[PDB]
Amino acid sequence: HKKTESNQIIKTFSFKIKNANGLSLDVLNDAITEYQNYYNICSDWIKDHLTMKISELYKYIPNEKKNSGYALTLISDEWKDKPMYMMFKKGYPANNRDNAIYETLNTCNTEHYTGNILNFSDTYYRRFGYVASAISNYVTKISKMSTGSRSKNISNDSDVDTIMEQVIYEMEHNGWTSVKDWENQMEYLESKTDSNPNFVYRMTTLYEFYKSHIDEVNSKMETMSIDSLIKFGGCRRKDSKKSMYIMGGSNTPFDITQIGGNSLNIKFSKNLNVDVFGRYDVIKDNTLLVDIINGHGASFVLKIINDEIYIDINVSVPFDKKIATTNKVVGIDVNIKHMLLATNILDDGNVKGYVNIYKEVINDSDFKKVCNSTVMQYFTDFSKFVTFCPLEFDFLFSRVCNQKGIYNDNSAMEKSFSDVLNKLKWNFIETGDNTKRIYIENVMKLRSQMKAYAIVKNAYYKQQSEYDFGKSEEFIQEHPFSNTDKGIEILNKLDNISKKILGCRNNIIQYSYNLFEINGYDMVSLEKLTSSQFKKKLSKFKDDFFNLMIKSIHFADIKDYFITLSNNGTAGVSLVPSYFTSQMDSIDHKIYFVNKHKVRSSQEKHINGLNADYNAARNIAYIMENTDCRNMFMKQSRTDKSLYNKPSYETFIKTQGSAVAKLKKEGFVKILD
RNA sequence: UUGUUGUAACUCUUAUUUUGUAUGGAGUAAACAACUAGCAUCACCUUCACC
DNA sequence: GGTGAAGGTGATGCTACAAACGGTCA
DNA sequence: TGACCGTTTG
Repeated sequence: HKKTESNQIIKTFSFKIKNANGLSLDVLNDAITEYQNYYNICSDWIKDHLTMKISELYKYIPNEKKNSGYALTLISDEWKDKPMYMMFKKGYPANNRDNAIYETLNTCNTEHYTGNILNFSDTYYRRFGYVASAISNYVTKISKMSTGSRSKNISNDSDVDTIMEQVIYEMEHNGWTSVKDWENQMEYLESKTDSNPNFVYRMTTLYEFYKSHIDEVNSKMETMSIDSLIKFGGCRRKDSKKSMYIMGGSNTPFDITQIGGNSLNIKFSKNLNVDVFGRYDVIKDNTLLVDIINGHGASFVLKIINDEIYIDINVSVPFDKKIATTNKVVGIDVNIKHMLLATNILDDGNVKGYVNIYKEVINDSDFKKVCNSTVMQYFTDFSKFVTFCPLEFDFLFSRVCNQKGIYNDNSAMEKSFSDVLNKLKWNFIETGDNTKRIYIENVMKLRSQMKAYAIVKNAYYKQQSEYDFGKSEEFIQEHPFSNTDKGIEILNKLDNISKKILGCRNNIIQYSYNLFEINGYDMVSLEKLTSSQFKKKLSKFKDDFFNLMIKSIHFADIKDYFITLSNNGTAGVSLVPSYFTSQMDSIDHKIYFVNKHKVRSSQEKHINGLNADYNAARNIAYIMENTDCRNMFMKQSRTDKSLYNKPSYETFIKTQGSAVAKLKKEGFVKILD
């Protein structure tokens, strides 16, 4: 837009306020409410005029600004006879759109802007903060607005209705309005050596169709878009997000200066003068770790969290991160049925800083006397390779049964395993080692908090059923269980438990990543779980337990924290396909298709002979440690952009069918019995 | 100990089966790890009332 | 099995300005 | 009058 980043990243730091010179909690809350009200009214105005001629807005510009650059574009022949939503597209000039819409809002004055509570100057608060925020939100809504034409695979060779639908999809989904931009994209595609002619045939055919069919395709696209936007509820602003955004001017006074005691003073314009506690990553012993003094942006955010006022200062900081080599790849099978992070590393006892819980659970005198043969075999198999956070779900359910009074088979080994974990925690407490003790306590706390989350969420469901029963539809649809006092208390408990679960999971992930860094590994591989693949469903309690507590750990987000760690770390993270890692044999690297997930049936083991989780981890590692398999499946990320929160390598496979078709061509297939 | 979050040890305390190996509360206490945030939209899942 | 509300997760997209003009007060 | 800083324009 107006800020450009080159080999750098914009980092936002939230600072807790202290000595707020008149910026009280109630006053800031009222100011935030007024800001949200103004934003909502402007969004409503944008909605009500969204399917309206652009050149009609020219009548709103004041006479003294008729010769302005942006006003001329309003009545220019290119956009003279187009609906207003067309300015929220790549073709239209962004700055002209912003200025023209701001002028229309100011002249119309659909909300009586008499001034805000905090007495910010009008330019920032109105023109730059909320009007610009609303315009940017409507841009991000309209730009990729899919009229409902679902893309289909059999592509060009079909009927004329197919041609129409696919041309609409291709013009819209990537945001095209003009033929010139489309021709520029075709030139870009033809410049690239990697043709991929299968899609190129479709692209060229629909380009040729669009060449001589502009009038009716434009008319039908406009009609479909208008139809979609009539029933659009508008970019409304939620009331549960207490926040306010301000943008300073080019010459505005916005100075941040140290005031001793690891504190900072923020002085913006003339109506803002506050002090902030500081942060351990920006200031350390009165010394600065980031160039916040002379690198901070001109925009800040005032927000309230837990009835505490924060201010967000964002700074452009250098970010030198490269793609990671693959001289030593670590595969991680993220399946949380038994453990949390399976790994393809054999545990020979020479992994520096690694504690194997499974190794010292099967070597515990008290545990041997209780665990049956099958579980003992499970734990002997797991202990042979590196693994993290033993998370036996049936064990948590047995604990739930113990609490609820229902007998369960695993009850004795529950106490046994917990006693082993506590013994490990105390051994590491007395030994003085910090990281291992942190890991052990995090595993124990996470195990307890998943059960707590399940209990509290089941109680939430039961209480919602109790309160909602026998009431009118209007009464419950306007006064839901979420916003009542009992509901808000329950959701507060849920949020606390969720935060603690996320914290323990992040600590475990960081421990694993530190282990990988110390051991000399260079690359980390995970499945690209775009969403929870297990998100679909007396034993109803067990099923709900398992499902909601899959959802609680942020099962698909576990990779995201791995990339977050890789940002400042020295090991890269890749997202490999999640369609066939659990089915590939790891000896000959082939696939059993004749597929079906029921391969892992014999005592939690694979037909190959190795353990199922170990097999999947080995497959995930192999996807990246072999050049051929990477080139087949794995596309290196763009090194010209920023690698912050971006994998070093990532898949271009979007469905199971494409993957299974891709395997067959080069081999990698076998037949089951 | 200069922010948020997760993780200790130690001394008390009702309360909580709407966190019973855990949490709220009071006191004390230290090292180690992460932290790009805001706003809007879309998709999906779950629960609940209804048929 | 869907229609509505709520909760949440996951993904996406804009955005975090630069330079010039003009009002005002020492 | 020049010098901050709120306002207007790409």
